[PDB]
Amino acid sequence: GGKKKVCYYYDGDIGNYYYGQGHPMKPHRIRMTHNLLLNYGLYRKMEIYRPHKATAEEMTKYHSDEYIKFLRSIRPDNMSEYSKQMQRFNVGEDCPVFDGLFEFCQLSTGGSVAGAVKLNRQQTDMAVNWAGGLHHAKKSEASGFCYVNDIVLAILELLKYHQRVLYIDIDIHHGDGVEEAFYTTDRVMTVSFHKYGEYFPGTGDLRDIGAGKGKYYAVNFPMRDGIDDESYGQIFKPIISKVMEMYQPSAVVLQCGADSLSGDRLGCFNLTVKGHAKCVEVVKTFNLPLLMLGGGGYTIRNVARCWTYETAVALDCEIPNELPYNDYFEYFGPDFKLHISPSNMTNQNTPEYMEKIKQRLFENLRMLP
Ligand SMILES: [NH3+][C@H](CCc1ccccc1)C(=O)N1CCCC1
Ligand SMILES: [Ca+2]
Ligand code: NA
Ligand SMILES: [Zn+2]
Repeated sequence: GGKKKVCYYYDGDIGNYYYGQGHPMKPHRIRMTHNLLLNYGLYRKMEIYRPHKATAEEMTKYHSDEYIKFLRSIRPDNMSEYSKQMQRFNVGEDCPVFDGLFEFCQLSTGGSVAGAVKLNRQQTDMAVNWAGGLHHAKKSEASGFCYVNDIVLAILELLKYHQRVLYIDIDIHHGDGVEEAFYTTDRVMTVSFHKYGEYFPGTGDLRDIGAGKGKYYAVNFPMRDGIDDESYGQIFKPIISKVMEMYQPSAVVLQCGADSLSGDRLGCFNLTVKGHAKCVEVVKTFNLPLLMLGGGGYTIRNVARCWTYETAVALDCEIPNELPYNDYFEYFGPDFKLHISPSNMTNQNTPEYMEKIKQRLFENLRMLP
C-alpha cells in the first residue's frame, strides 16, 4: 500500500508541433492536459521534469541507423528529394513530414527513457510521460502517426535492471510495434486490449501469443464496438491479476491511450474517465515500478480530463469534479466538469463474449513455467 512518489515529464514546446491541416493527431492536447492538472494544483504533489531531447544514439538501441538518419534529415523543404525514402519508411501520408518532426520524436522519447532511468535508479515509484506511448512505430518504419517507439526504448532501458517487464496497453488500438519488438522474448510480456475487426492496425488476434522463447508472452484481448466501464472492469482486473501471478514482472509500463473513451473522434468504445482510470488503479495496487504513458486520443477535452484524472490517481489525490479555471476552459463546455457520461451506443461485447475470451487467455497463461 501507501502513497507513491511520482515524477512527471513535460516540455512546454510539445504543444506547438503540428501534424498539418485536418490531421487528427494534436500534440496541443498534451499542453491542455498539463495546464488543467497545474490548475488543479497537482504540481504541489509531484516532481515535474523537463525531458532531454533523446539522441540518435538513444533511438538506435531499437531503430535502424538508416531510418533514424532519415528522420533526422527529412523536412518539408527537402521532401521532394526524398520521395523514395519516404515510401520505404512509410512517411508522408498518415505519418506526415511536419516542421520539427525529429524534435517532436526526441521530446516524446526523452520523457519515456528519462522516466525509465529514474525508475531504474529507484528515485521514483511512478514516472509519467503523457507525450509518450507511440506504440505503432517499427524498427525501420513509421506507422499509425508514430515515428519513434518511445515505449520500446523505455522497456529496453528497464531491462538493464529488470529481468521481466510487463507492458499493458489500454489504447483502443493494438500495441503492434511493442508486441513485434518483444514477440520472441520472455523478458517482456505484452498485454493489449483493443478493438479488433476492420480496424487499424489489423493485428492483435486472440491467437497471436508470441513465438520462440516468447511463446505465451504476448496476450491480446480483441473487443467489439461499444465496450463500457462495467464490461471492461470485469475482465481487466482478473486478466492483469493472473498475468501478475504467473509472470511476476519487476517493472510495468502502462500505455493509457485515451482513444478508448466514449465520444472519441476516431474510437468506438464507450468508457468513461472513471472506467479508464480504474485500469491505472488496478495496476498501481501491485506496488511495482510503473511508467505511465500517453497514446491516442482525438476528442481533446476528454483526453485532458482523462490524463489529468489519471495523474491524480497516480498521486492518490482526490480532485473535484468542478473544473478549475484554466487557459483552455472554453474547450470543456458546456458542463465544465471533469467526469464524462457514456453514450447510449450498443455494447457489442456481450458478457458471454467477454468471459469466453478471458477463459481462452487464462488457458494460455497456464502455459507459463
Ligand atoms: N493509438 C494510435 C496513435 C499513436 C500515437 C501517435 C502519435 C502520438 C501519440 C500516440 C491511434 O490512435 N491511431 C489512429 C489510427 C492510426 C493510429
Ligand atoms: Ca490497446
Ligand atoms: Na514477449
Ligand atoms: Zn489509438
